[PDB]
Amino acid sequence: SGFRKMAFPSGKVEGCMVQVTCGTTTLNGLWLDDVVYCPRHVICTSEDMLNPNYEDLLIRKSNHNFLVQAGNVQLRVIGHSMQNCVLKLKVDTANPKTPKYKFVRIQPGQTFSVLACYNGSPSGVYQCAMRPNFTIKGSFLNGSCGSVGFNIDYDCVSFCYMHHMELPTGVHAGTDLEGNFYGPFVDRQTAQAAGTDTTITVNVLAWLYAAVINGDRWFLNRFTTTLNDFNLVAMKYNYEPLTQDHVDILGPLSAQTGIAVLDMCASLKELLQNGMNGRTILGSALLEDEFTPFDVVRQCSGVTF
Amino acid sequence: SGFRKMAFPSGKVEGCMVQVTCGTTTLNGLWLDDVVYCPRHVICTSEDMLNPNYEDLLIRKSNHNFLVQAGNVQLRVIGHSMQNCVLKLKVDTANPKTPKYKFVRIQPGQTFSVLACYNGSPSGVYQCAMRPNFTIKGSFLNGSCGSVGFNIDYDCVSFCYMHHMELPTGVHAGTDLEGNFYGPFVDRQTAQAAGTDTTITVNVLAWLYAAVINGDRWFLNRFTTTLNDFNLVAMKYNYEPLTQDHVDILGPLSAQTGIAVLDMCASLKELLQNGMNGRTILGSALLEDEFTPFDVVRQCSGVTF
Ligand SMILES: *[C@@H](CC(=O)OCC)[C@H](C[C@@H]1CCNC1=O)NC(=O)[C@@H](CC(=O)[C@@H](NC(=O)c1cc(C)on1)C(C)C)Cc1ccc(F)cc1
Ligand SMILES: *[C@@H](CC(=O)OCC)[C@H](C[C@@H]1CCNC1=O)NC(=O)[C@@H](CC(=O)[C@@H](NC(=O)c1cc(C)on1)C(C)C)Cc1ccc(F)cc1
Repeated sequence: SGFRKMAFPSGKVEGCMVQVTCGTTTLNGLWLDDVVYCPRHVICTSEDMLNPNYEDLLIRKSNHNFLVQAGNVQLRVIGHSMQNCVLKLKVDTANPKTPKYKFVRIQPGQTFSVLACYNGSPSGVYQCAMRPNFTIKGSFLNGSCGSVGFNIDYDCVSFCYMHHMELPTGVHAGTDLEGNFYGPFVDRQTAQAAGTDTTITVNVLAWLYAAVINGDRWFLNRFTTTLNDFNLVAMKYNYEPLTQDHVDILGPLSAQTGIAVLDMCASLKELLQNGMNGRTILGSALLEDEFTPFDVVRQCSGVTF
Repeated sequence: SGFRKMAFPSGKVEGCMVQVTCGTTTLNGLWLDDVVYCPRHVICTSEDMLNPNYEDLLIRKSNHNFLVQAGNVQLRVIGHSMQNCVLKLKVDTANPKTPKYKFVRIQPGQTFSVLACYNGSPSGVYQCAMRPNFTIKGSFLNGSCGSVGFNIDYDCVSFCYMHHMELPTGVHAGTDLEGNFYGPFVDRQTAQAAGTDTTITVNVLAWLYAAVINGDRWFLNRFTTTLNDFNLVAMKYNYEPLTQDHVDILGPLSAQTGIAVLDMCASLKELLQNGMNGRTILGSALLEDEFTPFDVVRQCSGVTF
């Protein structure tokens, strides 16, 4: 029993992290087969942060202007292309540690693991969720760009995030591995507003099911409610609306417990309206929303990789 | 910016995880060089399970009764012995992925990363604290025994925990890698009482300092107090006493923020007396106590390994 914010094993991704340096700019890169992926910002010459001419700057920089270091092994760059906001460096050696991988674009509410890296070396791993406003609440410092986020689908490392920027609110923004930002952000020091953050309702319910599986049922009542009666309440507290698609995704946890989705919504409606009575749920005094229904099932089953 | 429950990179440990099988009983082992370490209770049956004479059970076992498998290759046990609650199986093959390692016994309040495994394969990684009552609040299912906990101290994987049992409260107990349990627990199904748990005061203060480093200052007050006055309040709220050694340990965070330790103690004193005002600190509505001062500096300064 027990339920923790659990990250994926980071070994497979650790073997892909390298240090990319261009001029004075140094950051992290992802080395898969003979291609190294990093944020294109590495070629900016400081002044370019505002209005970078990436077209003239890629033309400007030679292959020799890029240093790639896999630990203490220098990788020879033989090509440099740009895909949206990601710079792609072709190197003369294929990474033997390359795992079975895919590039995936995740949706808001889905979780992933982040391997925070600096100078091509790992510092730690933690779980994140793509917020409804396409930011992430991570832990990134200067030098952290190029760090990636990922899931492990069975035996395939699904890369879904590369880190680029930090907003003034202390949250973070980045791209998929094709260079396309999540949300309406651009890798430049310009004006950019993140929408209102909302609570990921489908995830809160999954977490309440996890609580029930692990023997926390004090929030359970005998009431029930309709899908639209619950959303009337949720929308007032910046909770994203619940749909039948979310109810279906919760079926597996509904089954394991015998508690219908709409009976748990009624219990959640109560917690949304009148707080938590100074009690806790799986060690928290707030409604946790960064656990997907899948995360709960795999945690309460022991799914290995 | 940002502060997350951050685990160490698990790569070095993933490469040491193997599957140990004695009869029908299968669990996880740690393969360092030419020896596999695992819980001795793999030799038991459920008949012996109760108050087993382990010395009599090992005697009855041979090397051939132990099947060890690293991924898809099988290792040959060429010797078996027992040190406290840990079973050492000398194997004919030495692990090439063995990191520079050390077996360490951690103090209460210290943290470590847990690599939850099943059938010799990792499932996830998360942070744990050795509670003052020598339990840990983990996430473990059947077949998780043998999973280990660790810190990375610069260039050395310091193994500090091997998982054994779940108590009726939902908490967990285990040993160091020398086979010696943390706390008064035994690897048997016999009466075992965990003491009344307490909050790790020094860690709460470190987490409040992390909040200040990350901009959350709403809880700071202009007051300071004595170490006895603070401890008078603390004892009432089930907080372990604060010692001068903990004050010194917090020096670097006080030194970095400009807030004296006893100044922060008065801020915590008022949070305990009057509550958190329905607010959150670093995304929690509770006072978090599973971040050591080092953990705070680790994540706030970008340590790598
Ligand atoms: C990553 C930069 C890096 O690793 O390169 C080292 C040479 C860095 C991440 C942030 C640093 C502080 N905490 C972070 O998460 N990104 C940057 O430095 C970019 C600039 C910023 O992100 C600033 N924030 C904004 O510009 C901003 C403002 C708004 C409204 O939205 N975004 C932070 C410094 C505060 C520039 C950069 C440099 C190199 C890259 F590879 C990508 C992006
Ligand atoms: C691990 C056993 C395993 O890996 O499978 C081998 C076939 C398992 C993990 C615990 C159960 C689930 N969560 C856990 O942490 N441990 C056990 O099965 C041990 C039995 C128990 O822990 C029981 N609890 C007690 O006996 C107990 C009683 C008191 C007063 O305090 N604790 C729970 C299952 C109810 C037995 C075991 C088996 C094999 C080992 F290598 C070590 C320990």
